[PDB]
Amino acid sequence: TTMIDGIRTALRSIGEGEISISAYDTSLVALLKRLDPQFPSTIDWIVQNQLPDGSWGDASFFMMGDRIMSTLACVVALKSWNIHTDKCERGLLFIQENMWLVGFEIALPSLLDMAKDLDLDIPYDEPALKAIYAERERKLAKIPRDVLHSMPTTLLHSLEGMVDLDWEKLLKLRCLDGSFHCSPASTATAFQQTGDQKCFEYLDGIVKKFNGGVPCIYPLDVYERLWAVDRLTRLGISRHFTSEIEDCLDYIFRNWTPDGLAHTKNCPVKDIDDTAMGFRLLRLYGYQVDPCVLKKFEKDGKFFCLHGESNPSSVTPMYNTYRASQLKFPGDDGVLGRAEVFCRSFLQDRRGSNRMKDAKDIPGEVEYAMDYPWKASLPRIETRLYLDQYGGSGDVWIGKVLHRMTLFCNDLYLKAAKADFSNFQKECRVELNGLRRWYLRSNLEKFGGTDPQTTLMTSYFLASANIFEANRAAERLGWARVALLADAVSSHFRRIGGPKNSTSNLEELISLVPFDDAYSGSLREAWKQWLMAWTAKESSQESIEGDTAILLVRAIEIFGGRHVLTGQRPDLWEYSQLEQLTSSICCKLSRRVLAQNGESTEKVEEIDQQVDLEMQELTRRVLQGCSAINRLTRETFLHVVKSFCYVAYCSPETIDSHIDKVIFQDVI
Amino acid sequence: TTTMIDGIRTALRSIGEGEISISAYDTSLVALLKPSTIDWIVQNQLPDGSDASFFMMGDRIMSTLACVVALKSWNIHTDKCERGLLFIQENMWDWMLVGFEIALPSLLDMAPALKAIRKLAKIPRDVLHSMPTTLLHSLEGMVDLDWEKLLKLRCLDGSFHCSPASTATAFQQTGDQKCFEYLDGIVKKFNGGVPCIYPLDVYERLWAVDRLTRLGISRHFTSEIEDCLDYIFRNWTPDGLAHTKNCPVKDIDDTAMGFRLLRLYGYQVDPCVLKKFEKDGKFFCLHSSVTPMYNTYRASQLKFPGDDGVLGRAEVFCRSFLQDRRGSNRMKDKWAIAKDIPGEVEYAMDYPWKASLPRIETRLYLDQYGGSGDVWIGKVLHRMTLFCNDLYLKAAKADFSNFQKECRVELNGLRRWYLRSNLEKFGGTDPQTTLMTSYFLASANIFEANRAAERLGWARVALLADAVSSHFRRIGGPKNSTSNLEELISLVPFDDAYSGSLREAWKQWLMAWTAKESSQESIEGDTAILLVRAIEIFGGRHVLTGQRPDLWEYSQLEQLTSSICCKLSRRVLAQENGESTEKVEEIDQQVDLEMQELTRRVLQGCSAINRLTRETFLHVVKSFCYVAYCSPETIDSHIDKVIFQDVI
Repeated sequence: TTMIDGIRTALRSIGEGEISISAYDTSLVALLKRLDPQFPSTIDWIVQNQLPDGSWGDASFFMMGDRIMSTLACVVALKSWNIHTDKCERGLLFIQENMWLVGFEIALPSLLDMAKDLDLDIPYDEPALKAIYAERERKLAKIPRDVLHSMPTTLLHSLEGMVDLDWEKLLKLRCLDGSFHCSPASTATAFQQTGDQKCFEYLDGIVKKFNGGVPCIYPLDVYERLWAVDRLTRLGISRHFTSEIEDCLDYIFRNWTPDGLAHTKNCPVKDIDDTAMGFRLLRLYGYQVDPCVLKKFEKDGKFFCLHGESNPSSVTPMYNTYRASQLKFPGDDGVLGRAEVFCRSFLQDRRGSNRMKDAKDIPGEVEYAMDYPWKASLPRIETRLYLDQYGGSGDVWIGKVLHRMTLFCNDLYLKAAKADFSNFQKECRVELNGLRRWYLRSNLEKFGGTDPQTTLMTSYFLASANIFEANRAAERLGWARVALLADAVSSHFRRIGGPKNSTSNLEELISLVPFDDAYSGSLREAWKQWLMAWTAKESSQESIEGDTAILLVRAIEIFGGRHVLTGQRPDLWEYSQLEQLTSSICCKLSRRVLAQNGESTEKVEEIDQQVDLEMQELTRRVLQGCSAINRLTRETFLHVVKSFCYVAYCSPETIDSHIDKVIFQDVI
Repeated sequence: TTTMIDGIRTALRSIGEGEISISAYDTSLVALLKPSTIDWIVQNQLPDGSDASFFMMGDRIMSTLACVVALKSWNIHTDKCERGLLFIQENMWDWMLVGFEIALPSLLDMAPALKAIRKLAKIPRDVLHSMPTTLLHSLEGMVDLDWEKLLKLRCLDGSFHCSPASTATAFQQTGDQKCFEYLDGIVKKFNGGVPCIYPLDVYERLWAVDRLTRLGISRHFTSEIEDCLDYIFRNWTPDGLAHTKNCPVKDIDDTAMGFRLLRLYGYQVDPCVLKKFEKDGKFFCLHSSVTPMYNTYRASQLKFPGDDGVLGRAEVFCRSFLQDRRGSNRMKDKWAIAKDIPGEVEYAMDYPWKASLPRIETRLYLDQYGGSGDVWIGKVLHRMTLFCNDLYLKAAKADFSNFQKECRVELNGLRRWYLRSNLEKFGGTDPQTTLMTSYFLASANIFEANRAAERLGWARVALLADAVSSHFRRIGGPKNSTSNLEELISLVPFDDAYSGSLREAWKQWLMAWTAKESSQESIEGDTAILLVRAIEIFGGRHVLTGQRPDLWEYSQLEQLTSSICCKLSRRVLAQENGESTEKVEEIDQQVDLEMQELTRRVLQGCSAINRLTRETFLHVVKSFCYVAYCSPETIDSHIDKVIFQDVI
């Protein structure tokens, strides 16, 4: 409990960003001379963050580009100000011996050229040096200088290595805070070249905000929120921070642009990674968002990361787009349709290859996203897996320096999640152990599977994988119980021929569900209808699965005790229409599992193609958080259907390997 | 409409010392003393010169003559003075007034049918001056009147037994300023003029409540009534109640009314206050007429098993007084004179508490309440404007009509419900009366507008029980049950609240058949439990879990109702097989016992079980009792007269 409050106070205090200080950008800001050093606290930061091998940068992850480039950039500060020559050469040793990332081949050449303007014994004569110094010109050539001055671009992030540019038409391109694409390095060098006080103002605040020392990117108010939400959400503890999450999710909605989302509010250049993350979470949490904001990253069928700079697209952004395409609504622009296909192909061509590199388990995160589309993504399934995939402090981010995200790439995030999940597994085992008794002492295993522990186990598991909450135990057990009766009864009819020869008064049977003073009567009425559905759908070809599901949501709605006001006309329609979809969607599923007869891949792929279709209009009506039906009622429909889909799209082998991994393979 | 209710309501809210009519006689005795009483006497004097619409021989004279010994003795407006002096000079010739043979011959003295008026010689002087007595009410015509020890006998108001008449002459003989204080107050309080007795704060209250309750409209004034019923509890004395708080001499008429109503509204009251009025096995009025014995008798019906025996003797005695007078026109009252005096008594004497249904009692009473017609016998004819009202009847006959109208509509809902549900296939041969009778019992008790859920649910649920029970008789028992009978309750309309526990209660009632079969015990006990359980589901009342004696007191109410109804369904069975009235009435007294203990637990107005829950127990059983103690011919007379004989 203390931990939840820990994450809460961290989220309530959300802001510009929790980022690690970058050694390179801090010393490059140290290089700015008094307006009459200008930030002696940049230097005061520098002296202390020296690693024992005499080097700099990220300590916990050793990277060549990072330890070298961060180390020397601190050196070019200490010696060019002729102070602390003790550590200055002590780290000059590190550079010499280990001489054998973003903007690396642009900021490093201007940093050696800057190393020449001082004296510093460093192997410039490196065979590795010529290969990346050649790419200096291999890129400064494909960049059109007259285009770098016309529209804000990703290049403006590396102006320390840029030579002889028109600042008259460049200051027109900065971010809203005055920064040059949010690099303090690019703004320091832009200030050495022009004294724009709004371009200074970005810099001083960044050092004031950190009491010395400055990161490699700022601010990142959007990226951080979006990703902190997705992370808490996947970890299953999102329910604890509902006001805080909906607090900053609002912020993302406020700053939605028709051109997409950037990593910060005040960056005019947008990227697909942030837009897809934003689009998914905004739609997932019930906001009105239009996916057409994506066609800004489509150029002739292909999907890049920036609007124009057709760079090679990385792996993580395509994952995040693929996920956003999974919340496809039928009324949406086709761009989301095209996006799904492209991103699936991108990640499939790469799945069978270790070319999944960009974080702890990025292939596992991706296998899931591809093997379990939305219709079959049960939140506890994803969450159990995600505990074994979330990197914690292990995740590192590739910027100008190696940097880390304090707020959402946290170790407290895991300790909290694995706690809340263990208590779920504990509450789950006691839950079913109580269920097993209930099943047996009812002469109820005589009906059902030829191994009723298996028909019980999956029937309880589905309900708990979806309605997993602490207190919602009333509903969960109700779902499991009613499910078992329905399975039992369907089994009895299947090997007897129908209610035609129902010798018994099997209406009763609900009295196997314990009497609640508010629950029992209405549950009798719903169960009566499921029976009445059998005798009518009996001597025909329509399946009953549609009505089995419809009964379920009816009970789950009786437990948990919310009713649908029926005087209001649109309240009636939205409910009555949700039932139609669930009745229709589960009936089509039961037709696919019959064609798996077992022949015609062409025919099965037709049924799948249209179930996905009807699922979209359901997913729309369930998430559309303005609809006149209670969000919990809407979730109840989504829960039942997803579980039905889950079952219909999964081998019994895969299904209980999940059961073992979520309920029994204890975390912590 | 409701307009009358608010009118009657504010009348109760502004209750106080009393709203009474002025007596001309007591008003004139202030002529002997002066200041506006004569200003009133002249102003109001009737066209033939002289009470009012009830002309009575005994006192039309002094209503008039005291106007003269006032007018001529101060000699003003002698024009009207003789305009009635002609009237008296001509009409000079068991229905008599109080203090007459002492207050009239002394009224003669200031100036042949009268020649008869020796009675003031049966009075003991030594007791008249030692302890207060009712003689202090009429002291104006007395010789040998030693005042030193009489002021020791006055009321707290300063009055002599609360009569201004005995108080004026007591002032000519002593200028006592605390006795003036009473007289001064009374004439200020009526802005001229004075009644023949004052104040009446207790009597007026006790009686205004009794009237609104019997008229069935008490429910409208629950806050209004318990406001002035509190006043009675506050002024309860261990020696009884007088007609005012500040009268040290107590009477049974007030004490019985106070005791009955107080215990009735759940106040804790002890009946031993009566034995102050038992004198050698007999029950006089002071420490006897008919109307007070009635008011006693009813008070005696609220006997709890723990009470002083004085209620035991009270019931037995007063029954004898009203029977020996039953077939006789000796139902005349010497205190008052009233519209339907035997009807009030006939009922109260034929139907005890166990069978006293509120809607029946209310219906009969609407035709018995005299309104302005009733007049009360004191020194003069006087009336109670507030409590002997004509508006009381107009309003009461009103919402009772609203009840008959609302009853008739539900009946059609029940008939349709009954017919379209195939339940007439059994339930005797003539279910149209099996229906009517069952709806009546529910409506005779739970008659409110807004309690309609319960009323219909009761009747519906009872109807099923008759249906199954008759069917069980016709086939030989639950031994051989051919059918699925749990499913009949789905014939009751399906509420999301009711119909789940309503099934459970019904399932349980059936189980009583299969366990109480193979036995001799009857099932009426469980049918009665079955009803009340249903009525509680419809009314949506639960028992607070945790408080232990709530559970206990509930479980005991079920015990008592089960016992009473089992015992009940044997008096009506052994009196089928005519087993001698002495043998059957051995059970009849033994039912009276458990009924008391139930009536205790219902009116024990403080246990943590809801008042409505307890009333539900009284309601079901009272209705079970009614059937057992009523000829079926009588019951149809009630139903026709309660629902179908439209008032107004």
